[PDB]
Amino acid sequence: HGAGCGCKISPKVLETILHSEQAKFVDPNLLVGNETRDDAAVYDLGNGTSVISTTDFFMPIVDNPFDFGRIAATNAISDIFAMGGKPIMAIAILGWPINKLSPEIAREVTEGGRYACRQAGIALAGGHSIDAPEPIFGLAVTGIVPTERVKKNSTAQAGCKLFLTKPLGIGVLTTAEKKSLLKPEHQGLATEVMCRMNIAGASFANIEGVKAMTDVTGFGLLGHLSEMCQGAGVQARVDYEAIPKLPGVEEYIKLGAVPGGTERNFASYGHLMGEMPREVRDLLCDPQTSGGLLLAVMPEAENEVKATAAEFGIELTAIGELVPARGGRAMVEIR
Amino acid sequence: ILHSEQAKFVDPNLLVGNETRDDAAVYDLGNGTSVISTTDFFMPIVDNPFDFGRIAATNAISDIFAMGGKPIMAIAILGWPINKLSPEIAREVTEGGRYACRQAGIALAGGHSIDAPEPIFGLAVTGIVPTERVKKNSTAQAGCKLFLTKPLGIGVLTTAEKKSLLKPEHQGLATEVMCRMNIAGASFANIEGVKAMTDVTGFGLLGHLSEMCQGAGVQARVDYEAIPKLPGVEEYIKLGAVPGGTERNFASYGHLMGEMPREVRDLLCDPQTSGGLLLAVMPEAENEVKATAAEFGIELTAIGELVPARGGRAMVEIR
Ligand SMILES: [Mg+2]
Ligand SMILES: [Mg+2]
Repeated sequence: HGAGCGCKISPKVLETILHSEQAKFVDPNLLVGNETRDDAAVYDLGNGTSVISTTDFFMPIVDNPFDFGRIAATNAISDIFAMGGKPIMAIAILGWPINKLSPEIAREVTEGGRYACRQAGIALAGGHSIDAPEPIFGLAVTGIVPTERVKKNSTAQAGCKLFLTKPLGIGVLTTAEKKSLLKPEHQGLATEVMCRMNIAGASFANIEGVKAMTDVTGFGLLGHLSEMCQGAGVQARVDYEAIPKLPGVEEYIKLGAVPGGTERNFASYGHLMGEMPREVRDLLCDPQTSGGLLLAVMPEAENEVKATAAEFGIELTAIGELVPARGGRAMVEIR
Repeated sequence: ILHSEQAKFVDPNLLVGNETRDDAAVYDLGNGTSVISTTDFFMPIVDNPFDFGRIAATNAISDIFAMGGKPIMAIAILGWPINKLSPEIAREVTEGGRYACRQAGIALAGGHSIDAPEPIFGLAVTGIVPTERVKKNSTAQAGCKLFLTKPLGIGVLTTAEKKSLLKPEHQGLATEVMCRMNIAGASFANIEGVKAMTDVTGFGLLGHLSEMCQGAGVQARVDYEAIPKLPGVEEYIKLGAVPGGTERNFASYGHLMGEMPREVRDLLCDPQTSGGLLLAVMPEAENEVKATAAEFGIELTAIGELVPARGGRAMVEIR
């Protein structure tokens, strides 16, 4: 009943570079997981177990309060799964304009959060809330991961196949909802895609063959895959059609619903990409709120993994491969 | 105000603190170690950006100490009117936060930020405690003596400075008091006889005390004289200097308290942003608690006691 209060959901609002640069520097340690550019902190307990701490929150992406809460919680929890961790708890983060919106609605948002948490196997353990001019919801999530998984960090490798657990286009569908979103299966499909919890990541990390694992969110596929190629000093080749896509995204893109986030993404990652046709570019730069997992996996597993994806029923999309860096070739090139 | 969690239904363990209200969530790994998570965030409570950062952070970490935990991580919560206030102001607040974090022996590790019409800053903080050493706010028992680790009167000083009623001798005291870290909590956790512990923040001493009593099914008797107060907080309360949050507090729990005069009421219900630890301690451990507190430069005398419930919830040996 109101993604109407946000307002302006892109892209100077969520994690504005400017602000994002405030991680700073340091090395007193036990803290192995975020001192620099990272989106999560990780602390080694020394017994072979590390605690993960991660936070994310935003303004309403959808009009339905329950769904908004589910999605935001799902997105916040994804960060633990994408490092191959297990969430053990979560606490709510809520700003709400009480002089404007009733506490009933706010409760709906929170119940959404609680639902998404239950899907992750945890409880929403309370939280903190304040009066704010614009609604803000998210979580601070805590997790555990074996210390070996973080301390030995692949580093994907040349020869790796590239896999995607969710189709792309979330940004464009939500943008198409601004107006021109059509009634057909373009109703609620983006919500359903966002609310798929990345729970299988925790299992994917128990495999050696998979060299790199990240979640594709907000930097878009271009940004996340480019980041995966930056470490490992390797380039990427992607089949642009193998690429799982939401129903009717290209129609919405060529008809013009592209969030400003994609532009911000192109300004950041565009030089790493070949010169590309506008619609394709808008697809690759599309921020994915609560997107899926990008996997860099090699053959000795092409199936072991695959199995697993099947066990969680996600299975699964091959979009391309990783090649050793060669000259004159783009870091990520599209075919 | 909020109440927005719980709920209808539920999921369970090994969540130890939750969900009624304790200061922080705690989860039991079966290895003798529990993990604590808490978050807190605010709109600016002072002019100085750096000190605002310092204070919001101190307040957020306080809840780990109230559980008797040791802080390990902190992550920033920030929202900022990028078209209104400068990013350099933001870095100053953040720097306040990093400094406070360092005072708790931890790094401020990244965070999340958004554009928000009004400035908001706080932390999500993570801590650890041996499982059997957790100190909930609800586990007190009759016979306990009460202790308080910071003197009262923060709100009255903040509003006296806001109303230009602050005497020159008192400049910046409230800020220094606020920025004192509740680190002693992590040591009180080692005392078997410390039955319960919480922090006094903004709900007022009487509010948090009421939470202890409700939680434990007991009642309290407090001695107004014995309660540590900030210099000229009494005098500043007379012709206050009595912030609007105070009457919100007395509206909330006032029906649970005995008769007390205007000024007394106003001091005891006064919001303390980032205030002291409030402890319930069995007589056998009193000594240890006082000596442990002494290590951290805190001199302690009982402010009252916990008795079996009969009459009104908290009574003041008023004055
Ligand atoms: Mg992520
Ligand atoms: Mg507290």
